[PDB]
Amino acid sequence: ELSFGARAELPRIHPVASKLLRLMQKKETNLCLSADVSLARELLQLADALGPSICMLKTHVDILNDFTLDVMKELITLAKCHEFLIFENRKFADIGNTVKKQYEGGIFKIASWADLVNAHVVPGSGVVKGLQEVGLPLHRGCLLIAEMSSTGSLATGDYTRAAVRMAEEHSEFVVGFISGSRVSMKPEFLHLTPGVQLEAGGDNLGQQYNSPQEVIGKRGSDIIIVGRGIISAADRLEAAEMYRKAAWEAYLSRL
Amino acid sequence: MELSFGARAELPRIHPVASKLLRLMQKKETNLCLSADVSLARELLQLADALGPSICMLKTHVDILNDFTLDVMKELITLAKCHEFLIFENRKFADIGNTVKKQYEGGIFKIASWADLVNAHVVPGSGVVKGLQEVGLPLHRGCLLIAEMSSTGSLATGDYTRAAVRMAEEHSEFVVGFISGSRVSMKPEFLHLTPGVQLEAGGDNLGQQYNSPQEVIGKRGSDIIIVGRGIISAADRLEAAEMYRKAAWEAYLSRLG
Ligand SMILES: O=C(O)c1cc(=O)[nH]c(=O)n1[C@@H]1O[C@H](COP(=O)(O)O)[C@@H](O)[C@H]1O
Ligand SMILES: O=C(O)c1cc(=O)[nH]c(=O)n1[C@@H]1O[C@H](COP(=O)(O)O)[C@@H](O)[C@H]1O
Repeated sequence: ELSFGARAELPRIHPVASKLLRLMQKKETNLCLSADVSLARELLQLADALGPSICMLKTHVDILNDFTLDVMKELITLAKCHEFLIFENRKFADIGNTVKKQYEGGIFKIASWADLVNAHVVPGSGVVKGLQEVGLPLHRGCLLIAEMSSTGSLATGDYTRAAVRMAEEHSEFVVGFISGSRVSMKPEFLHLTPGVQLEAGGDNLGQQYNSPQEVIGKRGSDIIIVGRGIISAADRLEAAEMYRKAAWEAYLSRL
Repeated sequence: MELSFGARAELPRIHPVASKLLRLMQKKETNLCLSADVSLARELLQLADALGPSICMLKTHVDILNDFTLDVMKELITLAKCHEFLIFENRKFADIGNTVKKQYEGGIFKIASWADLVNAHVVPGSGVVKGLQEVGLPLHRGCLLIAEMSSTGSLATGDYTRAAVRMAEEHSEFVVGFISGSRVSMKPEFLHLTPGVQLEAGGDNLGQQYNSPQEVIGKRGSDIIIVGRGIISAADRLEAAEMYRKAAWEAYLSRLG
């Protein structure tokens, strides 16, 4: 088991992964905030106030009612100031020819501002080869969805193994996984885990929660992704700190 | 028994959106869905106007449309009503239920406001359908589940495809069919829509694989062909659409008997 700082220096490490691992060690946070808010002002307010506490901010551009590329310019400034990466939520999950345009184009131009994107592996490896065409020139990274947190997920067994092989064979662009646990034994890959709350439970639409201790400590993942656990709290600053402190200590303990 | 689209439109358990589709298919003799992955609204609208009479559906790619406004979608709706086709947005809904409802309803695009049909990947489990349904049900919208894919290395096989079929059958108030390479359900109320179709053999350099209208409709038992590059790359996109329409329509007539 290597520290985040050491992993950032691995020969085969991807630049985006290195930058992330560095800032994680520096700031003592392996917490990614999921900010699914409908107003640009809310997104920017949250990112400024919680920026110190997070390694990464998961955006949801598809639901921002007043998206503009200027908002993203401003977000990037915050990102650079507080030191966190930007991970857009959009689930790329089409054939390679189509995902390329989805990633680069349209009103959102996701590749022009997102350090990280995620893709589903269901279409086969063409999904990654397509993204890569746009992502590599722009010096970007990609996470593959190897497992999901929701009830009835089909991202199990051979599907998960297929995800891991895909990542390992496209390591110039793929830097990690969305998963519920460690799924790759190569320490160059990041594991990011959604479906995280301090308390037991779920939501009324299939979400299932596990704690930071369970996911980071017992299941060997690297980063927790938390949305409602923080956003719905009365004091969001305090919430983000509780989740950061939880995940960080689980990591240290594993070391 | 094989039934005509017109007959299927009258099936007891048929969804209103499926029935509207099936009836215009029969009336217009077309089971062709144009995939218009273009970056400009003028091209989209010009294609929708010129090919409108030849298609039963238009697959939009709003994420790629550089000059999207809701007013463009307003004009598309006009053309869809005039020429009689449904609007099917390509966006792959593939998140947990709570998240997909906002993606469908909201943001700048407000996809549920103008799309007759959406598609979802089934990998998140049935939550993905429940979330979409909370928005789309009152709007008489329908959902297609992605049961199989046309690309090399597709994981939508075996138990995965079966899970897709079961999910649709258990949510038939909202799920109206499949994206698939063949008939995957025996229930005639469900539509089968097949991408990866060109008149000529081949593929692309990023994993796409093609089969002909004759194969997919006639031998594999699908209902509708989805075609992008086969039409969009032609000099004459109207001529090309007519060729695909006649191919798919005759293939359907063949298995009808
Ligand atoms: O991409 C993800 O992180 C995602 C996949 C998954 O398997 N589970 C999952 O919860 N998500 C997303 O992670 C976030 C979890 O948010 P909360 O449940 O509010 O903490 C939401 O944006 C989900 O859409
Ligand atoms: O969502 C789809 O229809 C999709 C699934 C699939 O398995 N295969 C597939 O080709 N598609 C889409 O269908 C269209 C095919 O385009 P052409 O390959 O240009 O005919 C594109 O919009 C693809 O993204």
